[PDB]
Amino acid sequence: ELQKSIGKKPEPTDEEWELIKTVTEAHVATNARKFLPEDIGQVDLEAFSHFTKIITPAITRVVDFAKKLPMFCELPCEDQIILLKGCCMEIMSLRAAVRYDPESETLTLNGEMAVTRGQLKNGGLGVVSDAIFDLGMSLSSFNLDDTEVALLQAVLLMSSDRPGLACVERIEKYQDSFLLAFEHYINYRKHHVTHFWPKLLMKVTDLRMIGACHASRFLHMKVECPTELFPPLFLEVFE
Ligand SMILES: Oc1ccc(Oc2c(Br)cc(CC(O)O)cc2Br)cc1C(O)NCCc1ccccc1
Repeated sequence: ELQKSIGKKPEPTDEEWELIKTVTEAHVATNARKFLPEDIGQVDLEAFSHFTKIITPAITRVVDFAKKLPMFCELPCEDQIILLKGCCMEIMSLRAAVRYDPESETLTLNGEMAVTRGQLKNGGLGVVSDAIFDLGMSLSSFNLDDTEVALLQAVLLMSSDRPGLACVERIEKYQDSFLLAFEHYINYRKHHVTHFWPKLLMKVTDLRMIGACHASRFLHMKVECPTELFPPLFLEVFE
């Protein structure tokens, strides 16, 4: 914070280089093409089908990342549950968004399937599609590596704001540790875009929205499409 007054812009402590070693390994371990015909999407029940055939593995990989982080494993059992449930979609939207490519204008879902904005949207996501795309478009320019996505993810995971969490103080603290190892890692990367870090923290807000905006969306679907249509893990994590 005095280093912050002098504009010293520090790079990570050795102790911190550990944290970066782990989240990037946890992340690369679990981050994983085929264009889904313009045929599908163009509620579409066939777009519905194709995107829920593949979401159960996506969710486990997001869990497998949290398992690989040891700060996560220090938490009581009902708290672990609660975090995973919160960021599950948040983490998931980012993971897709950074795999935008503007030539085709497609994301890559689950690391295989390549969807346009209308295709993802018509399978039941509505504006939650537009949010994940608009985002991936903006992150085109930020040029994130596995380590930054990893840390962003680890910031999302450790969100003491979740309803019914018990170990708030400790989780918050863990989070500040990722944010500090993250900001120091940005400093170290020297990105050519003024206020890179402020700009990047607003992506946390937008991802937080998407997750929310997806839960609401999921209530509009529960109405018309019965619960029977939904992969049992998806249900356990979004209900
Ligand atoms: O719910 C979803 C969540 C993610 C999704 O795309 C993905 C998938 Br699949 C996986 C991931 C993680 C990854 O890319 O590895 C991100 C994203 Br974005 C597609 C749907 C989807 O089309 N389901 C529609 C049924 C439904 C569910 C919730 C709300 C509204 C409608």
